[PDB]
Amino acid sequence: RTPPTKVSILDIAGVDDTLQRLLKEVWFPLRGGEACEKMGYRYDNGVLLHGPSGCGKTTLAHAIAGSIGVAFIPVSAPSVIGGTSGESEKNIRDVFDEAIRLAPCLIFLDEIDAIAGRRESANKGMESRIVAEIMNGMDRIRQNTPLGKNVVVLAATNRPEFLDPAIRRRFSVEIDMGMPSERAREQILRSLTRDLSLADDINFKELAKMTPGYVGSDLQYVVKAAVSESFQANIDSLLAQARAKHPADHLANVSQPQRDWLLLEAHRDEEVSWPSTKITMEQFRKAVSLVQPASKREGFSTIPDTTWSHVGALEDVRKKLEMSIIGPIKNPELFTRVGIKPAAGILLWGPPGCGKTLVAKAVANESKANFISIKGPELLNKYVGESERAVRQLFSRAKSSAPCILFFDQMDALVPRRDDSLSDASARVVNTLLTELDGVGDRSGIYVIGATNRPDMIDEAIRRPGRLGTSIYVGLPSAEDRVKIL
Amino acid sequence: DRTPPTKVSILDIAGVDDTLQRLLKEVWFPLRGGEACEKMGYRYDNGVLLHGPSGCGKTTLAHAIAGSIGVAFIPVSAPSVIGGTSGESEKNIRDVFDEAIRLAPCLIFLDEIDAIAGRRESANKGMESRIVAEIMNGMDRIRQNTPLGKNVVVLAATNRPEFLDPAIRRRFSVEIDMGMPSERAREQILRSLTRDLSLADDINFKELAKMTPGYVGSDLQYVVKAAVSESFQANIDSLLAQARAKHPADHLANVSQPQRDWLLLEAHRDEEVSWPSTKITMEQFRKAVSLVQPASKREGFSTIPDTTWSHVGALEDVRKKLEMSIIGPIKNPELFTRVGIKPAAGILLWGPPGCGKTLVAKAVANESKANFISIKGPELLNKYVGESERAVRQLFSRAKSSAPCILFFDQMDALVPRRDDSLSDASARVVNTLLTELDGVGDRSGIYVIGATNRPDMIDEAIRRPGRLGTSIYVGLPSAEDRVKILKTLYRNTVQGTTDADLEKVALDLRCTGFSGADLGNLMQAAAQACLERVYTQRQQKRKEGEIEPVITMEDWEKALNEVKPSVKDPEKYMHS
Amino acid sequence: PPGCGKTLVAKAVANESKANFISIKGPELLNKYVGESERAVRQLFSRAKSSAPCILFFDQMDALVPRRDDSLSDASARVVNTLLTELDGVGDRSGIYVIGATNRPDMIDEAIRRPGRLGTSIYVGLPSAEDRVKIL
Amino acid sequence: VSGESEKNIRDVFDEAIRLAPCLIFLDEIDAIAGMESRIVAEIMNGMDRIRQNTPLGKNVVVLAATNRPEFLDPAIRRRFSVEIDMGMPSERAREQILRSLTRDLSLADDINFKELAKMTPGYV
Ligand SMILES: Nc1ncnc2c1ncn2[C@@H]1O[C@H](COP(=O)(O)OP(=O)(O)OP(=O)(O)O)[C@@H](O)[C@H]1O
Ligand SMILES: Nc1ncnc2c1ncn2[C@@H]1O[C@H](COP(=O)(O)OP(=O)(O)OP(=O)(O)O)[C@@H](O)[C@H]1O
Ligand SMILES: Nc1ncnc2c1ncn2[C@@H]1O[C@H](COP(=O)(O)OP(=O)(O)OP(=O)(O)O)[C@@H](O)[C@H]1O
Ligand SMILES: Nc1ncnc2c1ncn2[C@@H]1O[C@H](COP(=O)(O)OP(=O)(O)OP(=O)(O)O)[C@@H](O)[C@H]1O
Repeated sequence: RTPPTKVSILDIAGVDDTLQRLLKEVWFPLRGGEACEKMGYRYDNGVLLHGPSGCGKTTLAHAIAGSIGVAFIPVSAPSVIGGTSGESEKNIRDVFDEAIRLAPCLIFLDEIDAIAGRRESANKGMESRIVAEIMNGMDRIRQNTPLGKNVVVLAATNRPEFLDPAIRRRFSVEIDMGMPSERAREQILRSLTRDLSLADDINFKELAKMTPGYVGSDLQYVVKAAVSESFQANIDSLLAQARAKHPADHLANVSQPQRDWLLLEAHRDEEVSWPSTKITMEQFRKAVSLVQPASKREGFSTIPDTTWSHVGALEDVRKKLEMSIIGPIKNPELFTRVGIKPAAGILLWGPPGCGKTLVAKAVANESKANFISIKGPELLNKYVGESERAVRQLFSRAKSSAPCILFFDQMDALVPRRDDSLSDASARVVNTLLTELDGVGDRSGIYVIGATNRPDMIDEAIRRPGRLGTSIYVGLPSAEDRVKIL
Repeated sequence: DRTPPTKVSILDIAGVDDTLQRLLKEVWFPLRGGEACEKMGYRYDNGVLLHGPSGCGKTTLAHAIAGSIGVAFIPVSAPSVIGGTSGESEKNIRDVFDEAIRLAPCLIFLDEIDAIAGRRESANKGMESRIVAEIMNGMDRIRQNTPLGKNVVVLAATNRPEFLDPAIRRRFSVEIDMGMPSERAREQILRSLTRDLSLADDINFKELAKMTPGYVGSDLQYVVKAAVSESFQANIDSLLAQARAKHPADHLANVSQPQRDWLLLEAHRDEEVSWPSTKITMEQFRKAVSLVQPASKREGFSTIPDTTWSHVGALEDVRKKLEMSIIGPIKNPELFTRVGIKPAAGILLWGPPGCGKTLVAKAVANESKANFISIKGPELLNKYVGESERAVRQLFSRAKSSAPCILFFDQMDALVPRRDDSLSDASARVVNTLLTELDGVGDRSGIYVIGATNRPDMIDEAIRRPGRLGTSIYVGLPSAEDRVKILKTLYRNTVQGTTDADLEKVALDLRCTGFSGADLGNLMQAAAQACLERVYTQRQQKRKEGEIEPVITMEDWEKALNEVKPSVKDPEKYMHS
Repeated sequence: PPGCGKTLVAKAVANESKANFISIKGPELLNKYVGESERAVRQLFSRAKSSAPCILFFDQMDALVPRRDDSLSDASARVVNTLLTELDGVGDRSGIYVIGATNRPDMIDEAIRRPGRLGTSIYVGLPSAEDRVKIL
Repeated sequence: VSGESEKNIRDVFDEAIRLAPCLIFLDEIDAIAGMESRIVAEIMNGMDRIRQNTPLGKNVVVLAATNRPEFLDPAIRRRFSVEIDMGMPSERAREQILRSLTRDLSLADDINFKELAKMTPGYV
């Protein structure tokens, strides 16, 4: 038997355009059987969902299957591989025959990337005949369906690149469930905290405005952390009661948290009830800080703990940076209304010891946004392939976790002047950096801050506006500025 | 077994007129002219090989041909014969071949023959080799066991002829390439697909053919499926409205609109209603065409920039050249071909930074309304030795397939370095491959290459030789009067004292001599920043020490002009040598 | 001047000699293979010797042997030495003669220009007005 | 011809040297000299045994033909130092091989194979 699930649409939100298009594309073939029979047209389709991991594809498919209510066959990627050389080939055929026989139905091929990888990149025979068997059978439903009861093939992957373009041509309606936006994130938060005793003073808009780039799973983890924060007080009460019942002066002298664990063993079977309470907004503010976003791919250095109180004098540069980066980052609406794009950034220059690095670190700390630091020319790699892919991947993360502040320290070595043919590895990283800074492809939300001591060694194609071109002199403080800085 | 069914007819397939005509003298004749060969006394031991883009109808073509001919046929698929127990695969192959010989004459179709007859070197199993040799030996058994009156031809189809073992590929003497359908072929296949559909007479199939350059048969099948879905979308709305009105309380779920509609759909489920057989309008086809774009969605084409000519000021000469060289021929090829301007290989922009070569290229890509590919610097180089040039070859194959297309080699300095010195050696195989592939794309092919750079001295001088990108269009610093138009356009792209009569005064100031387009943009941004700074003073004095006004004042431009300097210093270094 | 009518000049000599005419389109023989890069050169001369008499055309001569002021690229050295050996082996009586074509004499390997090997440098002129009429 | 074909080649070679003089030819030797490595080892041992076991007055020559010299084993390449160049086929050769293609073909009397070869310079 292949019954539906119980994950009804109320658990999915923020994908209204995707949800409506999938409605128009999938609901009709599974409910227009009368319409198709009247038209006499063999209507079946293959819909494939691709995008960032955790956007909800595996749950969107389950919700759709539950809503439709027709027979639905969960078919995971590795549950189809058998022992003997040919058992899996017959297993795929059996799956498709079970689908076609019990029509109409919905087929979900979860993680199709693993079993339907590119044949040229996987020349071992077994997965080759697996891909060939899927290719052969997928047209069997198109040819041999009894008209009135068709079948739709649905699949979800976190990566479509390794998918065979041959099998990709079969799947017509490709839907890109991208990373949710602010309005989408607020709706997702509401949908997740639909059935929680949440406090009446909650502001979902305040949450959404401070969620730069989280994903549905990230918001799920936010809710989960908030739940535990709400019960921390009751855990403390239980700990106090356990301490009180068995004082023995002190059960241990090793430490307090370890003594807590040792005490919690002393009861185990002693069941206790946990009363609940409304989850406070401050608890949500704490939980979002405790949980780490999906952008934790070791590419965002910890924010420096240097506020403006750590820098003295430098009023002009501080005001200019407040106007240029701190301004738009804190009140984007005001700057957008005037018509100012996300600033390309600032290229600091001056003699060493003037504190430009400290000013940049202070700006990064004040922004209260995701920050990326690059310790000089660490991007360059021995292999030719990675030397540019590192920069492109860095900018991909920066765009995906917008807004973000980029701090390329010591432009001098990372991007030397390419006017004359000096070297080859650097001559390509400079070109890819120029292409990424203002070439084709939007980068709203990226601010590039560079510091160097040799302004006349960077390619003049970079000091141009649209890239970090607004250079700011930072030099020796005057006689009176020394009093303030000291 | 026995004979194929008539589930698919010749009418069901179209757009293969040349292929079908060539195949007529290759499969039909040595199945009905068996008496002709018997009197001729000539054995026909050859294999017809079908190859082309995926979904060109090879699987349907084989079934249609088999049904039309009517001779006994056994469908043989690559996974359909592989067995678990050892020797069962040879048993299957030999028994199928013996049945074919016994029931002569017959046709044999081997779908996805590449999936079996691949490469024996890449896999070490001793089970694929027995089959790759059994194909050969059974083929020879047909070569021997024929009475010269009942000859058997084997048909093989695949989407990757290269992946086949060349030893097997040698004896498939005739390889038939069902290439990408042309303009008339797409119109014919569209008619064949919409043979059984109710269509209003206002539909112009010429427009539909003209709007689908890079499409395959399966592509148009998906397009017509989308058209049918759009046709029934109206009844979908009617049913949704009726169901929503049926339910009480007006509003039931305040979660979201589409989710509420989904819930209401399951709320009744069995309340089916008659589905009107509405006619498909041409507007529905136009809508459906813009959605479904497969066979070219494999990350090969970037999103089209949303920059029209309204986003660029001045630059009338380069715009005229681009319109008359690239934009024009795509829109109306016949007029240009009559005057002797074939689809060019492309052009090569070059100039100091800040002029807007990238902006011009993006605008041309947007106005062309064709498939666009952007190569962001050296995205082709790979750590593996055999991938760096394979990327270039695959890119040009994709560009050739989806004609017309625009290839944008931004910052070619990283792709075609001046190799007068020993700057690089492992990238020589890249520039050589790029030159070979550029020479492989000829006139009337439909591929245009647009490249830009900041240093004309870094690009290899072999590029500028004709045939390759030899049409160099220079873009320099805009003149004093051009800055007026540039400022007007940029301010029109911002959103009140606009006061366009003072834009010339601002631009023509002696402090604004050597700025470029990006430099005027920076000056405008600085003026807006000065205005916003004044906003803080006004808000913190009139209100805090006693409103909101984003209107830019004239004095702000003068204030910002002092603190802004030209970006490029010596363009003479950039333009000559 | 660039490669406007060098193929015409080579083909006229081939036609008057009434021998075989084999041409290589510059940067085509050099592909991702390095072992077979010299093998292709060897095979071309082998077939030319088999089909003697023959004339061999190398347009865009820069694509094979630029100036080796810096003999760093090992594959380039492997190609140039093998090509020099094969062309030097058969230049007197075998009936095979190789034609070198390029745009500038000064971007070719120096070890070729000296006598014995391809040392005969000939300047091809631009078409005249009467030629220009036919070209139009 | 994985051990049984090697025994068959031993059967051929031992009788060839035993029944001397004799002519031995192995057609498409490349396709079985890439099991095949065992075939190459058998060929090496056989050529050595012909070198050492010949009566010195009645020997046998291992003759072979390959569609591509590069496919053969480099050791076989050095051992097979005797080469004969079958270059561009002659006009008479092309005409006669055309007639050797058309034995059982039902052809009219108008065929003149002489001119076809004369206008077939670049074919094999
Ligand atoms: N857009 C979303 N709206 C609501 N919940 C979401 C969303 N995306 C993810 N979730 C939550 O994430 C959990 C399941 O996510 P799941 O792993 O299925 O996502 P996915 O995008 O399909 O992942 P993958 O592509 O890696 O399979 C559930 O708790 C679900 O509520
Ligand atoms: N204006 C300033 N305010 C506060 N501290 C300062 C200032 N200028 C310098 N310092 C102090 O001196 C040091 C400056 O180090 P920093 O990394 O900022 O140098 P830099 O001039 O940017 O040079 P480098 O290019 O080597 O990074 C720090 O210890 C910092 O505390
Ligand atoms: N010329 C054509 N006439 C009619 N239908 C066509 C044509 N070309 C493609 N189609 C349609 O597109 C699909 C082609 O599927 P099919 O399996 O036959 O393709 P293929 O070229 O054999 O591909 P593959 O090599 O992946 O098997 C079918 O739905 C068929 O109706
Ligand atoms: N003539 C112009 N008209 C309008 N906007 C312009 C003009 N010139 C520059 N700009 C603006 O400044 C930006 C300059 O970036 P762009 O990449 O187009 O410059 P470029 O001079 O072609 O140099 P490069 O491509 O080498 O970076 C443009 O994207 C656009 O926003």
